[PDB]
Amino acid sequence: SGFRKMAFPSGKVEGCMVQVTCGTTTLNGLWLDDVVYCPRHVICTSEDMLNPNYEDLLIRKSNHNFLVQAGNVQLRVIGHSMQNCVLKLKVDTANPKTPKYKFVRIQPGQTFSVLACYNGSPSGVYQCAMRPNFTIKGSFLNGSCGSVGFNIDYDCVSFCYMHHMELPTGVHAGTDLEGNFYGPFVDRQTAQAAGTDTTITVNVLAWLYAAVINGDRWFLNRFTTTLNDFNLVAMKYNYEPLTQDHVDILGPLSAQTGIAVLDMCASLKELLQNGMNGRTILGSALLEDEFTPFDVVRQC
Amino acid sequence: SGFRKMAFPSGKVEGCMVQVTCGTTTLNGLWLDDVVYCPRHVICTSEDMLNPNYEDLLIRKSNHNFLVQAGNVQLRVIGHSMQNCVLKLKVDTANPKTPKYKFVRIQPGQTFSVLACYNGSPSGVYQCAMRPNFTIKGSFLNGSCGSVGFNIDYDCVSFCYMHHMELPTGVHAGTDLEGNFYGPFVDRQTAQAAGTDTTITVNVLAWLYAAVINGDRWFLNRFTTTLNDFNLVAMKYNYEPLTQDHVDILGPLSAQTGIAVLDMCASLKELLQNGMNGRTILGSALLEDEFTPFDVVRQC
Repeated sequence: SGFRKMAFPSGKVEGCMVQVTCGTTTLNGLWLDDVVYCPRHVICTSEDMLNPNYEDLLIRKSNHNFLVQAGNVQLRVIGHSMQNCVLKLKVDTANPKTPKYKFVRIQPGQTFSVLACYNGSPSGVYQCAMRPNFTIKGSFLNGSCGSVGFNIDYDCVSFCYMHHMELPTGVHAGTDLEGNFYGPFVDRQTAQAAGTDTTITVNVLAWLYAAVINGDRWFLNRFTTTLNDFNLVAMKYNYEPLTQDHVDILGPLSAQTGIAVLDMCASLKELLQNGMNGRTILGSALLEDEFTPFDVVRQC
Repeated sequence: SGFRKMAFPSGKVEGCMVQVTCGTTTLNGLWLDDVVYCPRHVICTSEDMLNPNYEDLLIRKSNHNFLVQAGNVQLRVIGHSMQNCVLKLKVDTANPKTPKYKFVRIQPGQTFSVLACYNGSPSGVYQCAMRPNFTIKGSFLNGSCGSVGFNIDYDCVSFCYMHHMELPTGVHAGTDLEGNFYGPFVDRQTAQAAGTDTTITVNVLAWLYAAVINGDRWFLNRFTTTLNDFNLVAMKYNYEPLTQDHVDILGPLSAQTGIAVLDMCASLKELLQNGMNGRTILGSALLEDEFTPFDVVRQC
């Protein structure tokens, strides 16, 4: 029983975090085999950030301009290259703690664990969802750049996010581990801002299933609705549209609770139209959208 | 920016989790130096759980009745003893991954990280608070017994909780690492239930400071209140009483935001009396009480 935002155990990732310094800038890097991955903006000065030409900035650097430290051990940089918005620093030592890993790119609506780091040192771990607008609502302070997001399945770490910057609303933007940004964001100084967002409908339904599994049933009803009628209500309340694949993905939770997906959609329609009338669901007074169907099955 | 329930990095604890089996019961143990700590109810059969005499049950056991596995390595049990509600299994191998550690007992209102485990295998990590009624609102399924709660300070792991059981409301009860239960709970079958709970007032104030630090200011006012007048309102809304020590503990956050503690207490009084009127604080429509002043300073 119970339901918490739960992150994956972070040990496998902790053993990969290092500190990268170039000039007066220190941030975090990810050390896998003999490569250290970090944000390329580590090579920029404050002035460089307006209209930086990273190709020119990187040609003016050499291996000795990058200081890499794993704990108290200095790692010798023997090569450097740029891959999209990430820097790849070849080092003379393969990380003996390298887990089985993969570089995956996630979709909006999916969740992952973040290991917030500062100066190569892990500070905390929490769960995040990639929002529909490609931003994440993380918790990051100055020096968190290079922190990574990941999922773990059968001891294999699937890295999906590297932290690059904070946008004006306090939300966060970053790339995949191949250095490709999530969303229409750039690693240069602009007035870039998060675009309009929407609520992840399939995740809200998954969370209602988790609530029913944990004994919250006040929002249930005998009514059902059609997918088309539910989608008209979703559109009115800025909720993502629900597809048949979403309905199929919710099958296992529907079967376990005996509540048809379209029956739960009728409950969600009522909650959007009437509110909770002072009641709560899994300790929340708002509809939660940062738990995927997999997150609910994993914990419930 | 941002504010999340954030757990400590769990690697140091992951390296201590083992699987303990006795009879047909498997649960988790904590392996530190050459001792494995686990719930003593591992030695009970279902029938044993009504009126168990643990002293008699443990005399009828021998070292070979305990199977301990660290990953795929079997650890030989060479001694066994009872300490309050925990069992201490002496093993022939000191854990080479033992961190610097301490056994601390926490107070109600304090927070800690939980590493949920199943069959000796870490599944996830999340933050919990010890409630005023000595229960925790965790996320634990069958097999989670022996999972531990902890805090980390400068590489030293302060273990404060071992999981023993789920109460009828879905909340959780356990002991400190010396085997002493938190609250009026026992490791035997009874109709024991969580007692009445209260809201942790000092934590709510800390969270309002975190909200102000992150740009939420709609609930602020020019009014102030006295500690005595605030305490009469706290008592009416089932909030713990606020003491001068609490006010002193909130000093740093008060100084950083320039909002006097009693000025923030006037904001909390208004929120309790009027509600939020459809607004939210740090993404919540409820007053959060599971972040301590230290949690806010750590992340903000």
